[PDB]
Amino acid sequence: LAAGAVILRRFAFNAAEQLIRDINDVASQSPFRQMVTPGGYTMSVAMTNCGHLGWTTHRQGYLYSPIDPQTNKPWPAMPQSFHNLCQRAATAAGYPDFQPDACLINRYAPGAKLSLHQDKDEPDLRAPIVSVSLGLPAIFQFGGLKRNDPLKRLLLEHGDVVVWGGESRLFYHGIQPLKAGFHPLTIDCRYNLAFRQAGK
Ligand SMILES: O=C(O)CCC(=O)C(=O)O
Ligand SMILES: [Co+2]
Repeated sequence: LAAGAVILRRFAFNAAEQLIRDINDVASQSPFRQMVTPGGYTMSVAMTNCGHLGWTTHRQGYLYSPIDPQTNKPWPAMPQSFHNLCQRAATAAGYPDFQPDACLINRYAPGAKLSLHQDKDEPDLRAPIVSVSLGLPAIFQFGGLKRNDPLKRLLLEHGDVVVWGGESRLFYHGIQPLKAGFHPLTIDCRYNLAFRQAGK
């Protein structure tokens, strides 16, 4: 895909049913919620987290916290299925030592989008992003280090895993408004699992 980045198409297909069961379990403790940006806007993507650290919005900016600010309880632990799939994908992608401490779970309803951004809240740039697609298909934009650097547009379908790191660790990326559709395992949405090393 780029220097240090790869798409492992359908890599998570066999694991997907189990991953979705575990999403449901995570969400039972820390429900999906549409977070409000530091600038005051409700995101169209609904999110939750598992693992030690959860990505959250705050008045002062984006940040990681071990506490879910909605439930005021810790985030649920990382499911075994998540851990195992992430490790295998990272290894296949050339990042054998990846040990995530954070998984952001994104839910896209039809029309939901995540505009171009960098994943720039993690101090240790040696660790890649491992990004798992489940359910409805989406167009993923993958750019460069500047907002106006040319974008690649890639369809991501159920089971696809994108990994970026090294040279491409800070590349701009996003998801275009989700097209309407049906998927037998997620019904009416796309999920994304975004694994990160957010701490030291
Ligand atoms: O849904 C995706 O594939 C991308 C999500 C994303 O970029 C993020 O969680 O920062
Ligand atoms: Co991102």
